[PDB]
Amino acid sequence: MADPKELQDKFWKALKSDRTVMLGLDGVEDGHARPMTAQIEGDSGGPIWFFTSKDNALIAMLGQGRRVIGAFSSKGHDLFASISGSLREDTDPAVVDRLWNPYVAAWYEGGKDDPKLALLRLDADHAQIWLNGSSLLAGIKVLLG
Amino acid sequence: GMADPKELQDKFWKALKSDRTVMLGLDGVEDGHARPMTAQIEGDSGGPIWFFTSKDNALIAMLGQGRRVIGAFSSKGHDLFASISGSLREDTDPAVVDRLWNPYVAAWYEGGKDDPKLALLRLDADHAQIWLNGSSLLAGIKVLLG
Amino acid sequence: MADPKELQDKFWKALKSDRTVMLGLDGVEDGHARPMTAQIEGDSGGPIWFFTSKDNALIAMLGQGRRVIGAFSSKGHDLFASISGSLREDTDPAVVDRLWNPYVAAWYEGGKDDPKLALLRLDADHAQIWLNGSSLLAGIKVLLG
Amino acid sequence: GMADPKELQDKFWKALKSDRTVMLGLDGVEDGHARPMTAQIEGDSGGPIWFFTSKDNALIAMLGQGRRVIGAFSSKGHDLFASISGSLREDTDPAVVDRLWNPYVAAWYEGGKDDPKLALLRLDADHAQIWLNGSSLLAGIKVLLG
Amino acid sequence: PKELQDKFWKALKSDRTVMLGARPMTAQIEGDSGGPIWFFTSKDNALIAMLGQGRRVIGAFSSKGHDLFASISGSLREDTDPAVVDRLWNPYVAAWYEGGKDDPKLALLRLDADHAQIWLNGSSLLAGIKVLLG
Amino acid sequence: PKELQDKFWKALKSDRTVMLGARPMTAQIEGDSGGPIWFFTSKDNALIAMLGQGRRVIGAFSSKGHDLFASISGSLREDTDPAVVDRLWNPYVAAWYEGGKDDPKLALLRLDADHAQIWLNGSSLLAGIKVLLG
Repeated sequence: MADPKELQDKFWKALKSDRTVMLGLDGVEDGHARPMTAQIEGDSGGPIWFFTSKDNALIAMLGQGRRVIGAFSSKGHDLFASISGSLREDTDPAVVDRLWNPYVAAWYEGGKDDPKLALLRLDADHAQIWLNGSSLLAGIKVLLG
Repeated sequence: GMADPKELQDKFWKALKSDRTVMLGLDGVEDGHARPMTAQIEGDSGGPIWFFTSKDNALIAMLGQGRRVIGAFSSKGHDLFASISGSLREDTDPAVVDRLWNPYVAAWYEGGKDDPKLALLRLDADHAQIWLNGSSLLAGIKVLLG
Repeated sequence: MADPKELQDKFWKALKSDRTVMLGLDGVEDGHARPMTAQIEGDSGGPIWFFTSKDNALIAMLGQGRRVIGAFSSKGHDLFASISGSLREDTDPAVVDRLWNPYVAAWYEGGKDDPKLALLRLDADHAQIWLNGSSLLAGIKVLLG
Repeated sequence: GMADPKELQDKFWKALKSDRTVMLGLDGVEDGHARPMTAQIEGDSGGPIWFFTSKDNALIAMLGQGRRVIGAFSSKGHDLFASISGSLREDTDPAVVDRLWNPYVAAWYEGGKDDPKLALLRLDADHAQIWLNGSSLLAGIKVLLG
Repeated sequence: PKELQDKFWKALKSDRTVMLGARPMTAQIEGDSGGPIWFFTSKDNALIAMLGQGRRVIGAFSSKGHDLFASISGSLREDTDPAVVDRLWNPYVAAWYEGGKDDPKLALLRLDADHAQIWLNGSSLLAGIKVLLG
Repeated sequence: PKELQDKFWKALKSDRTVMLGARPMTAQIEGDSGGPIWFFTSKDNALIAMLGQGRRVIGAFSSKGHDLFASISGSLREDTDPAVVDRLWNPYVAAWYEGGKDDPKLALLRLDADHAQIWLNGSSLLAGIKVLLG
């Protein structure tokens, strides 16, 4: 039997390189799935973190946690994933500190202590994963003019 | 220019037509039945957005006259992301089946167009939110070489 | 019925944009299929032309014509094609003149009148074409750690 | 550096493993039976290069102890082209079938590994000629703007 | 000639980054072809104090696929004209300024380019190297 | 700092084109990291007569995906040393010269770079725009 560790490994690798997850919240933003850049600590396992601003629309609507579905595809479209879990704000200075880098620093005027800095977390309990391979159709012979 | 609705709509339809995969979920529900499906359109722009599927797809029995859905789309290179809002229903119109028929779709059905286990869904698209993936130049770092 | 005009059109479009054909000659160069940049006049129909140098190894071996098989793929691998026909030299000044452009000019010191300039032609009678689409495997649900 | 055999061999195996499609033809013949097949290798480098196929593939009945073949390969982006010379034969070794088995291959066979219409070809690769697709800068053209 | 120049504007319009001198900046042009080339920046940028009336600049541009390289020569000056700022404004430009169009840290530079040298860069198959495979 | 500089050499080693000034040229470096940066050209190139002992040059480099931009400052001079030409030689370099290593129209320039400023360019999601679809 093929154990599911291999799929979960392909998913985490893909998420760490490609990053974008389209986050849809039921009853907020018309359910529109907005793309945000995921950051994870290490190579595998959540939580999935998203750097944002305090004036982001979702922040007022999350409360203690709002259930979400994340639409993920690898760049190149070899893997699609539906990620389910809960989204909430968790602007934890220690987490910010650990995830901080020059790319994240670009998005803030004041750096780590920028009052407009907010961090969202996705606690993903499960995901559905579809591999997308190529398939060659049958060869058709044609006279060339 | 690049941010106007006409250029964005044009890029969207161009990417959708060549890349096709839309992650479709039923709006306003517990289990959205989110899954990736292959978009097809007649022509180069404009809906409806059609999806070939099996009669036993979880979504089908929930649709009726049409249910509101969100379709999460990304181009293959990740240069464009689109969230598509619209109404989804089954419209297995033989004439539409004929026009949209191609060898790729042919491959999925052993029984062909007469396959009893065939369904064609139409997404009558209302609007889309479109996000282009741009770039951010970081602060320069002067370094010595050798 | 799907008429074969559509396939032949996809092939010619792909050949005109992507250009590279891997040309294998039986009994010459160990049968190695060498990539060369194809040029065609107009959007469709052969002959398929290849700019080269007079000191190219194949030139001495072609004679009046040597049968070839061209391996072609679109950039992105959505179409594969096996092209059969005959390859020969045909350094026709009038053809050179018609196919000439700044990209071809880059490859020659003396331009059109460079004595080292040679042109090969492939008279393709037929091709076998395989479309290569994507296929989504069945979704697998996984608990995320 | 980039033109040395080790770097070129490394790029080849990397491209072959991710892109897979090789156009295989029988060397020294009238009808080469050229067709695109999916290369698989165990590990990240080194042959044999394995190809899953149907027992009714035209090549199979011609192979015997092995026949010399040429495999025309290109990376997906067209940055590398490789012409692979080697010997091709059938080696439907159950143990190899097991190791190379994956859901993509699984998809092609309704009967699975026990499918009577299953064959596994091995290309024992001897050498390859590798052509990188570089670039040529044209002569500059000074122009007025406005 | 005209086809070549069009190729340059199309690339500049989609890829935008020009190395002006010495730093990369994001170009914007109104319409498909022709200048002036506009650069949104901040008042605290080094070049502003150095430009004055308008100084001579050299720009290094390449397309994203490296299929075109261009050397742009022109006159660079500040032209923070509210009229142009309104026309050029969009949600993307708006994202760089906390204070919108009236953000006191906003500045706009216009580059009036006179000449350019454009080197196209075609793909080219390199020499075939034979390698024993293991 | 060290990681950033390595990223620049890797990009330069794979993408090669540097806009030195004003024209694009193909860089070559021996090993993974560090200079000198070598440029194969011809004796009839304009810069050769202008370099003499070695002149100060500014180079504009960008990675092929535009994920890194670099401003390179250094000393450029001719150094057509047969010893280096032999080490740097390969079938690709050989393709530019009808006369091989002894081609009288061959020249080699070395750029001794002292400093560089490197701007990384990350991808960034732009503002979402709502559009009615037809």
